[PDB]
Amino acid sequence: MDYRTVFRLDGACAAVTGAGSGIGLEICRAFAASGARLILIDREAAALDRAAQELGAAVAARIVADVTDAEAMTAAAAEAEAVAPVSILVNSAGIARLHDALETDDATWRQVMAVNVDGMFWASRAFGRAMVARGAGAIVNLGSMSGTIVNRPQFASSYMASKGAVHQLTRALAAEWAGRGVRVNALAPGYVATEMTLKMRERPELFETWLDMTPMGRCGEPSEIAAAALFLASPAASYVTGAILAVDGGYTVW
Amino acid sequence: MDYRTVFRLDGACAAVTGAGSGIGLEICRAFAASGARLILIDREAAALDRAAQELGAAVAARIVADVTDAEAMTAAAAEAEAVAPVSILVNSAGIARLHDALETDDATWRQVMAVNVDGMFWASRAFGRAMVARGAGAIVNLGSMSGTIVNRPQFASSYMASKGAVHQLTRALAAEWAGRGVRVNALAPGYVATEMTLKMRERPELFETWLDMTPMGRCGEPSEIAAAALFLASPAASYVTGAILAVDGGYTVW
Amino acid sequence: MDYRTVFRLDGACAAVTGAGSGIGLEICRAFAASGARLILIDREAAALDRAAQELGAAVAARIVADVTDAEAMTAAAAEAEAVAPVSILVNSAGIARLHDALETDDATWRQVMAVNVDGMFWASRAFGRAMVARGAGAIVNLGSMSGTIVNRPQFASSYMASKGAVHQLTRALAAEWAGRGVRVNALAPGYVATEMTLKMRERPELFETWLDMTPMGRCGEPSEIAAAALFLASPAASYVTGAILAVDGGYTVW
Amino acid sequence: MDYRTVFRLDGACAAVTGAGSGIGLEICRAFAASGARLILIDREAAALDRAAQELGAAVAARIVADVTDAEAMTAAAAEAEAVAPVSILVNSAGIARLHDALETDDATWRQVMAVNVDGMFWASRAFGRAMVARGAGAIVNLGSMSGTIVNRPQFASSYMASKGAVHQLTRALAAEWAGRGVRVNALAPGYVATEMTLKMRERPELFETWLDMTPMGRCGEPSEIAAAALFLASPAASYVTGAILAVDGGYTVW
Ligand SMILES: NC(=O)c1ccc[n+]([C@@H]2O[C@H](COP(=O)([O-])OP(=O)(O)OC[C@H]3O[C@@H](n4cnc5c(N)ncnc54)[C@H](O)[C@@H]3O)[C@@H](O)[C@H]2O)c1
Ligand SMILES: NC(=O)c1ccc[n+]([C@@H]2O[C@H](COP(=O)([O-])OP(=O)(O)OC[C@H]3O[C@@H](n4cnc5c(N)ncnc54)[C@H](O)[C@@H]3O)[C@@H](O)[C@H]2O)c1
Ligand SMILES: NC(=O)c1ccc[n+]([C@@H]2O[C@H](COP(=O)([O-])OP(=O)(O)OC[C@H]3O[C@@H](n4cnc5c(N)ncnc54)[C@H](O)[C@@H]3O)[C@@H](O)[C@H]2O)c1
Ligand SMILES: NC(=O)c1ccc[n+]([C@@H]2O[C@H](COP(=O)([O-])OP(=O)(O)OC[C@H]3O[C@@H](n4cnc5c(N)ncnc54)[C@H](O)[C@@H]3O)[C@@H](O)[C@H]2O)c1
Ligand SMILES: OC[C@@H](O)[C@@H](O)CO
Ligand SMILES: OC[C@@H](O)[C@@H](O)CO
Ligand SMILES: OC[C@@H](O)[C@@H](O)CO
Ligand SMILES: OC[C@@H](O)[C@@H](O)CO
Ligand SMILES: [Mg+2]
Ligand SMILES: [Mg+2]
Repeated sequence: MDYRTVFRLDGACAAVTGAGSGIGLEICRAFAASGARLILIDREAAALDRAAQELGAAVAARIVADVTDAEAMTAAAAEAEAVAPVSILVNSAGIARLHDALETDDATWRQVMAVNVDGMFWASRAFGRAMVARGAGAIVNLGSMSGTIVNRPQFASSYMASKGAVHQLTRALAAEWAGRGVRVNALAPGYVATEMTLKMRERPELFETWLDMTPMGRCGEPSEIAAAALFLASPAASYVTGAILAVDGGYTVW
Repeated sequence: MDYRTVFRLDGACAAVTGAGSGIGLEICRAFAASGARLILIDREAAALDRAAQELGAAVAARIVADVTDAEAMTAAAAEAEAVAPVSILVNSAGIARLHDALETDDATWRQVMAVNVDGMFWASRAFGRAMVARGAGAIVNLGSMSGTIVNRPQFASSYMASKGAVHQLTRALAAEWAGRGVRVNALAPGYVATEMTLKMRERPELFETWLDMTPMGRCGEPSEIAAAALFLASPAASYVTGAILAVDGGYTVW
Repeated sequence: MDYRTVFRLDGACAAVTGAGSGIGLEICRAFAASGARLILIDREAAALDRAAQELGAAVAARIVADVTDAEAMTAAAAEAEAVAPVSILVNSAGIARLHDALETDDATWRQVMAVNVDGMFWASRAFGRAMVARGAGAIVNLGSMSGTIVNRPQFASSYMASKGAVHQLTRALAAEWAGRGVRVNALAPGYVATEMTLKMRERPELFETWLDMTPMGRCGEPSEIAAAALFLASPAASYVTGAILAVDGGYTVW
Repeated sequence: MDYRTVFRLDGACAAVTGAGSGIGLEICRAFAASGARLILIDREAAALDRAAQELGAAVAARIVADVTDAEAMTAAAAEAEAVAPVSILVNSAGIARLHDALETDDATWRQVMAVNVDGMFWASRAFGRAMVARGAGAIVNLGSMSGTIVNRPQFASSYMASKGAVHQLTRALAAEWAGRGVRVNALAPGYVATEMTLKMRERPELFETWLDMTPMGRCGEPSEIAAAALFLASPAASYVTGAILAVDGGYTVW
């Protein structure tokens, strides 16, 4: 057993949705640094531009696709497989919409569920197919502490519901594919200091409550989430499947 | 503090989705026996008529409606409020479809999610509005042990994902409405001797595994799930909100 | 089943540890009101007398005993059995001590673990023996939200660990005795307005925080814990075993 | 970050209980291969001699002590602190005794709780002191799937209870010390192929059930547990605290 290289992804090809920004991009950084080749997937093709510049030779392909389009995910997987066997998938496309339950537009509910759950299933089915055939693979899904507990003070019931679905989808596929050598796990991050949540701080009433409810008294940095994703994606996690790993500064402890 | 009557529902009106069959119908029987009036909601006209026939005077209204139709849920709640103030909602409309993940029809995924999760939200938003305005109500959602664990050996990853979402939806609404006096809780049943279920033996490996995986070594009876729903619906559960109550013969203990 | 009577305990005899005060005594009131005879167990002779006086004819026996004295629990079960078959046990004896981890004296940690865990086992083994012989019984343990999450701002790591043990002990005995018809479940109450929490409730630095962390914005009343205990002990809960039921005004939801 | 070294422990000194065999020893190998120096802690050498002949220059001190003796732990930290500041603690001492609940002798119960829970608290209190004073530390507790579910078919209620306590202790200390820069996490391993558990092969009425209940269909190798401990001990887990990480081949998913 070589512990010096057990966390590496040498020789792996990893597809990452949401690759162009935030957590997906930092996960790409981690994976690249660890020897993986990348299939970058995003709907914002210029956020892809940014990523490919940074990741250089580690990029095997850049694919523009909406995860909510099942046909487009099946196509992305066929295109990726033609470049190299995809042995890792990271589902890091996810959105959040603030809404009071009683005032929720039907479209808001459907949009969040479609991206966060359905899109995860479309990508997992598409990319998982060849992993299952090969009897080898690792899937890391971006769940949330929102799949375990309910945020405060803001309301976003569709987010909570979608992340509950993400955690059970993770486990469902872990169970179904364990016998065929594909591991499936989720991260459950707390608040993460992405450009996007850091602006969500023009609102001290929200932000101060978030910090006060986190034992570490801070948001997680994107790299702290990526380092956990790297662990779950690597052979270090060879006996880890169907796990929901909290990376939340202690948020779910209280 | 009259413990002899604290589980009763005299003077309350309960709306029940999926009232026509299985667990929803047994819940109706339990609630009627406990003094409640009933708004029966189901997509099947013939089933509703049978249900109404047996339930007699306890029925305040019967509404043929599809829980996946948001507009129909909103109209059902307006109709019900005209006929009786609804202070209890039971979301027992659910479906289950067997599918191997890699062989899943997109429509199968969508329909399971639509009924199990979106429908529960549409009904909860619709009927919950007036509860929240009055500052009083109780909602009981039919979750599942499938919201907590993954069944074996059969595969139904949409069911698992939908039930993860149901458990978190329950909790999100619990948190949002707690200050306005509306409690929202879920049952997580094990295997229950219903149609949904007894039609699966019908693959003879299934039942023997199920029972071997259940400490009590038997399926639950619908009446056993209904008695638990009655607890959560009643004033006995006045300090219970956002709870997921396992009623599974110990299945999730092992 | 007959729902009008499914929550009743007529014909039953329940042993309750911690019967002299608080939740235990309220559970005794609830069980007596529901038709049960009672075995009162408490280390405080004077408190037990007051309880016995109040509870009247419902009291079959009163046993002055320390749950940490395993030999006394053994004799107490033999004494009770000579008087009536005990078919229900409630383990409500329990203590909380505030201590900072680094400034913890060995004896504080020992005593909390001894009363809360060891004593629950001594009493369960003792009273459980004849239930298992008979093929029928129901046990209800007082766990806590502190078996799931960690209280704030006060520290009491021994209490947290003890309640983590209570929850697993509950489930362990549920699994082991399921085949012999003995259900074993736990309640996980949030803050409750008792003697246990009386002083702390005077300190606003603690109490404001407790209320702000509780979605219902109040402690539960003893009767609201007792009503849930009654449910678990009754035939209504006949398919519930190994469950941990949160009765915490939504505390563990956030 | 950088990701090439984020999993390393160069310049750290780690104290490991149960270091002479099984998981504790494999963790020592993992930590040594990652640049750590080691305080080896176990009850009799060798044990520790053969561990030192193996681990070479990595060993800073070898301390013989009983984790159940609160004074031996306090002393042990003091001795270790004289050789090197200890920035990492791994509580890998643990025992399991088979016993049916109704055939349980008091000393069996007390001993399992004393090694698994009390011993963990004494070690954490003792080694935690200097960490909290230095505002930096990481503690990895060996929990178990047995702290989440109940094993089958064998009975060992003290092991389950003790492991529930380990999970909650881990969390309590995470909450208490979050503000003082000490992270505290637990692993929850499934069955691990230590020499001890490999002897069960051997008893196929046990072993074959164990494998049938594990989605991966095999026990984990000690290195698979150690790689996960290394993750939690390392800067890669800097936003992970109060987490229970399942490493169980999916055991707790079903
Ligand atoms: N506080 C937090 O940031 C937080 C908390 C809990 C969970 N998460 C989860 O972590 C993951 C990463 O989020 P982030 O913070 O990096 O986001 P971000 O705001 O930094 O960027 C969002 C990215 O998702 C992409 N995207 C959105 N919809 C898409 C679609 N349909 N198809 C393809 N790409 C799409 C966008 O183009 C963009 O690049 C998400 O799954 C999120 O749900 C985040
Ligand atoms: N083993 C089990 O049967 C089991 C276990 C755990 C949880 N549950 C859940 O409990 C609930 C009750 O189901 P059941 O077990 O009685 O199954 P069942 O087949 O006996 O009854 C299903 C009922 O839901 C109704 N329904 C379906 N779609 C509807 C729609 N769109 N609008 C209105 N009504 C609709 C059907 O008409 C029928 O009356 C479901 O939510 C189910 O997911 C069932
Ligand atoms: N905030 C709360 O009140 C709260 C919340 C969650 C869980 N709980 C748990 O509920 C249970 C009951 O608490 P309560 O509110 O009634 O507390 P209380 O202090 O009001 O009553 C506790 C009773 O237990 C008895 N007792 C203590 N040690 C004993 C021993 N060694 N042997 C026999 N009897 C003993 C005491 O004499 C007293 O009569 C306990 O297990 C407690 O941990 C309490
Ligand atoms: N199947 C498994 O191996 C399994 C499953 C779940 C959890 N765990 C947990 O993993 C951890 C390590 O297990 P393992 O497989 O290495 O066990 P092991 O028996 O192989 O080694 C355990 C070590 O603990 C030491 N120890 C025992 N009592 C001690 C005491 N009183 N003082 C000091 N040292 C003592 C022993 O000397 C031994 O070296 C334990 O905490 C165990 O509870 C193991
Ligand atoms: O949108 C704020 C909250 O609901 C989470 O999605 C954290 O981003
Ligand atoms: O797919 C699991 C199924 O058997 C149950 O949900 C219905 O009984
Ligand atoms: O610290 C948790 C415990 O003391 C509570 O029951 C409050 O009294
Ligand atoms: O440490 C041994 C552990 O695997 C026990 O659960 C065996 O019963
Ligand atoms: Mg919380
Ligand atoms: Mg299980």
